[PDB]
Amino acid sequence: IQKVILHDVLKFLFVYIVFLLGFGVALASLIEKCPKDNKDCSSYGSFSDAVLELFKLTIGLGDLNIQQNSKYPILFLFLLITYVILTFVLLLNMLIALMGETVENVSKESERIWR
Amino acid sequence: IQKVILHDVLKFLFVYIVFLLGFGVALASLIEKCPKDNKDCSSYGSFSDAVLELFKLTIGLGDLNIQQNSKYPILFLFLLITYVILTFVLLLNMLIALMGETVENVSKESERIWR
Ligand SMILES: CCCCCCCC/C=C/CCCCCCCC(=O)O[C@@H](COC(=O)CCCCCCCCCCCCCCC)COP(=O)([O-])OCC[N+](C)(C)C
Ligand SMILES: CCCCCCCC/C=C/CCCCCCCC(=O)O[C@@H](COC(=O)CCCCCCCCCCCCCCC)COP(=O)([O-])OCC[N+](C)(C)C
Ligand SMILES: CCCCCCCC/C=C\CCCCCCCC(=O)O[C@@H](COC(=O)CCCCCCCCCCCCCCC)COP(=O)([O-])OCC[N+](C)(C)C
Ligand SMILES: CCCCCCCC/C=C\CCCCCCCC(=O)O[C@@H](COC(=O)CCCCCCCCCCCCCCC)COP(=O)([O-])OCC[N+](C)(C)C
Ligand code: NA
Ligand code: NA
Ligand code: NA
Repeated sequence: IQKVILHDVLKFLFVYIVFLLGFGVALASLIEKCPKDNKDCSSYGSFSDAVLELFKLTIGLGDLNIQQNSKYPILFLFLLITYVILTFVLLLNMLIALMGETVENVSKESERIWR
Repeated sequence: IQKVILHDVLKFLFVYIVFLLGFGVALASLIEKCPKDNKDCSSYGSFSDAVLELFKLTIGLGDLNIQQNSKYPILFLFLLITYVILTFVLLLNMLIALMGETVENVSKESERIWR
C-alpha cells in the first residue's frame, strides 16, 4: 500500500486535477442566465458546483440529465463525454502501470524490505 | 496515456458505438403509445433518449425500473440484460488487451521514446 501511495497514484491525481479543474470551467462558464423565478436553475452553476458534480460522476454516483441551462446543449455535452473518455484512459494507465510494477517487484520487494 | 489513446480504446469505442446505436433502436421502437394524459410516459422515448439512458447505465449512474411503457416487458428486458453482458465482455477484452501490451513494452518502450 505504501509503495503504491507514493509513486503511481500521486501522478494520477496531478493529471486528474488539471482535467477536472480544466473541464470544470468549460462547463461552469457555458451555463448562462439563472432566472430567479426558477432558482437552483442548474447543478453546474458556480465553479464549486462543477467540480463536485463531475467528481460524483467519476466515482459512479449521482444522477445526470443533459438539459442543464446552457447556451450550447450540443457543446455542453461534448465536453462531458470528453471528460468520461479522457478520465477513463488514465484509469487504464493506472492498472497497467501497477501491473508493470507488481510482476517485477512484490515477491522480492515486499518480503525483503519487511525484514 | 498517448499510446493507449491511439490503439485499444479507439477500437473499443467503435464497437461500443454499434451496440449502443444498435440496441438503442431496439428499445426505442419497442416502446409504444405515450398517452398525453400521462406525459413523460417513459425514459426510452425517442432514439435520443435511448442512447443516453443506456449511456448512464454503462458508467454506473442513474436509476432503472423495468416498467417502461412497452409492448413486451419480457422482450424489453432481454435486450437490456443483453446490453449489460455484451458491453461487459469487451471491458474484459480491454484490460487484457492492455495487459498484453504493458508487460511487453513499458519498461523499454516509454523510457526510450521519452529520450
Ligand atoms: C495541482 C493543482 C492544485 C491542487 C489542489 C488540490 C485540491 C483541489 C482543489 C479544489 C478547489 C475547488 C474550488 C475552490 C472554491 C472556489 C474558489 C476557486 O478556487 O475559484 C474561484 C476563482 O477561480 C476559478 O474560477 C478557477 C479558474 C482557474 C483554474 C485553475 C486550475 C489550475 C490547475 C493547474 C494544474 C497544473 C498542472 C501542471 C502540469 C505539469 C471561483 O470560485 P467561486 O465560484 O467564486 O466560488 C464559489 C463560492 N462559494 C465557495 C462561496 C460557494
Ligand atoms: C461509427 C459510427 C458513427 C460515430 C458517431 C459518434 C457519436 C455518437 C452519435 C450519436 C448520435 C445520437 C442521436 C442523434 C440525434 C437524433 C438523430 C438521429 O441520429 O436519429 C434520427 C434518425 O436516425 C435514427 O433513428 C438512427 C437509426 C440508424 C442507426 C445508425 C447506426 C449506425 C452505426 C453503424 C456502425 C458501423 C460499424 C462498422 C463495423 C466495421 C432519429 O432521431 P429523432 O428521434 O428524430 O431525434 C430526436 C429529436 N430531438 C433531437 C429534437 C430531441
Ligand atoms: C476514479 C476513482 C478514484 C479517484 C477519485 C478521485 C480522488 C480525489 C481526486 C481529486 C480531488 C477532486 C476535488 C473534489 C472537490 C469537490 C468539491 C468542490 O470542489 O467544491 C465544494 C467544496 O470545495 C472545497 O471544499 C474546496 C477545496 C478545499 C481544499 C481541500 C481539497 C481537498 C483535497 C484533499 C486531497 C487529499 C490528498 C491525500 C491523499 C494522497 C463546494 O465548494 P463550497 O461551496 O465552498 O463548499 C460547500 C459547502 N458550503 C457552501 C457550506 C461552504
Ligand atoms: C465504460 C466506461 C468507459 C467508456 C464509456 C463510454 C465513452 C463514450 C462512448 C461513446 C459515446 C456515446 C454517445 C453518448 C450520447 C448520449 C446522448 C444522446 O445520444 O442524445 C442526447 C444528445 O445527443 C447528441 O448530442 C447527439 C450527438 C451529437 C454529436 C456529438 C457526439 C459526441 C461524442 C464525442 C466523442 C469524442 C471522442 C474523443 C475522445 C477519443 C439527447 O439528444 P438531444 O435531444 O438532441 O439533446 C438534448 C438537449 N436538447 C433537447 C436541449 C437539444
Ligand atoms: Na461503478
Ligand atoms: Na452508481
Ligand atoms: Na488487471
